[PDB]
Amino acid sequence: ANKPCIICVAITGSVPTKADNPAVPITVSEQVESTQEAFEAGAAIAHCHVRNDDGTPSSDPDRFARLTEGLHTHCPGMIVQFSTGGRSGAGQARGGMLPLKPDMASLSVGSNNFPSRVYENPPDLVDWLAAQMRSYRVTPEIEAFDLSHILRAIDMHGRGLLYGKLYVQFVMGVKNAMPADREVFDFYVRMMRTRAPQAEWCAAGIGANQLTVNEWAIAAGGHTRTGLEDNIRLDRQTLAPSNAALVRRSVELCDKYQRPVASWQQAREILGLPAAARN
Amino acid sequence: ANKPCIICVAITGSVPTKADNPAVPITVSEQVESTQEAFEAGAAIAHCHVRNDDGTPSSDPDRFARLTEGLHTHCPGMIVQFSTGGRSGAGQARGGMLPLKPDMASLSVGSNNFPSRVYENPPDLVDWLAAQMRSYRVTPEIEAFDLSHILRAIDMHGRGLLYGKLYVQFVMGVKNAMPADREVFDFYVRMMRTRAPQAEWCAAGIGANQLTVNEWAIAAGGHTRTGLEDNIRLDRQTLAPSNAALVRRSVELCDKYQRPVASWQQAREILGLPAAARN
Ligand SMILES: [Cl-]
Ligand SMILES: [Cl-]
Ligand SMILES: [Cl-]
Ligand SMILES: [Cl-]
Ligand SMILES: [Zn+2]
Ligand SMILES: [Zn+2]
Ligand SMILES: [Zn+2]
Ligand SMILES: [Zn+2]
Repeated sequence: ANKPCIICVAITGSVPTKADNPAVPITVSEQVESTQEAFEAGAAIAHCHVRNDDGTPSSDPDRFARLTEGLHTHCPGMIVQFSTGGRSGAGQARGGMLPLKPDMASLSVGSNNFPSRVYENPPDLVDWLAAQMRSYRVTPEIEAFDLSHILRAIDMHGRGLLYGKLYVQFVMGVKNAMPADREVFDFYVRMMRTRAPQAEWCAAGIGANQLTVNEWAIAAGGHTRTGLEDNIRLDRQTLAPSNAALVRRSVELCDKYQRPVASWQQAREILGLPAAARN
Repeated sequence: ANKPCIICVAITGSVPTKADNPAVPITVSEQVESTQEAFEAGAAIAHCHVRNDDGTPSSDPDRFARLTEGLHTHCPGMIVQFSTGGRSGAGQARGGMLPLKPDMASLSVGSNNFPSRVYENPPDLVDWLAAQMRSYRVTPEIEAFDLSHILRAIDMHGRGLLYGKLYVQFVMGVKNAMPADREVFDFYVRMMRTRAPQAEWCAAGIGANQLTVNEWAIAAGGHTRTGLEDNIRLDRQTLAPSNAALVRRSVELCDKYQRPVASWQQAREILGLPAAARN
């Protein structure tokens, strides 16, 4: 394509533990180190959650602040994207980190099932989170778990609800949500190209679908995500030894399709972000 | 097509009240009368909720039993479909009417947003409701509020989770869910035709989209739903005077597209139901 490809690394998430894979970074220091390697390997965006030291989920703003400072000092220029995840926190707590003014924050605009629960995003919460992102000038990345979420995001964006330039992530392979289905993927891409041609998109696959969805996205001209949050293995059994190892796989696919890996500067420009991180 | 078209009437729902439109049937007697007229007008399936006398939502099995007896005596042969709706009840209460052995029951297999809330269908509840429908030999009608729900239903059906023959309803126009979008509709139809060619489908539109979605479904060879549950008006302002009036609109569209209105006998055969109601 020669079009640069933005690789996002989803470093930790809310679910995986060191019992699942010893490579999962849990503490801030672990996260900074893991993220730096990933940055070096080609990731331009860090998609961040925080944890308690024991690995349990957290939404604590002070932990986000600590992580951010580490990323700003060790990964200068890298785009810092905070989760507002529903497995990491509940209600308005899910937006308590927003006043820190990250570059970006992931945002669900719909609800859907998850492996063991409803992933709840009530309309009032969606609207509140979106308003906070307008206030603090935080560009959302929309985490679209189903088709109507893509359409909703497009409508919202046109209506001014979503700060900045529209960036939609197709999340595929989550149990009880949307599987990694190639025909659906192509329809998703069609919706973006036809209904939101000025917007950007990416795609993320879970588990064994991570690498496959990377390939789909990269070959189709979009952007993509990888990392331990989404997948802890290299095949049916083999554990992935780092976030960076997963990034390198994505990089190889960029090479295969003759697309440069977007630098953090390119990624900022593509996504309509400030040229330098705030704060 | 000359293919018969099954018209379902959604008589009451959980939301509309007599304050919204005086034609909404609330009590069992009202419901039987309204349903009979609709039956006479061409509806083969009654999609039923029950209410307290004051119009508030209910899941009471005894009220379902009463309604069923009325429909069996006044609308003999008509297919009786019970709601397991999340606005009418919570948790396993949403399946408490199933032991009455209706012909069918509506079932959500995913979650999604609604006008003012998350429409919660946790995976454990979906699985429980499905198991109850297997036990009691109640054929589900899948209420698909988004694309992944259609795919999930197809997968479930192939795996034996869904009793009887697969029947999927595309529900379009619910605020914060999936809008009535023609391109999505055509994709939905493609999924059914290609992924589940032995299955049947229908489509239902909310509000001002009711008539439009009727036309889309009827012209495309599928089946459809109408009724006061889904829409209380005939245009921007004019109230619909009965469930039957809404059915007649659907019938006109069948005439337009040269499709006969399925008799209740045809509908039973198409949907793989017993030739006569149990009990
Ligand atoms: Cl879960
Ligand atoms: Cl490596
Ligand atoms: Cl609601
Ligand atoms: Cl009429
Ligand atoms: Zn995340
Ligand atoms: Zn800083
Ligand atoms: Zn209903
Ligand atoms: Zn009976």
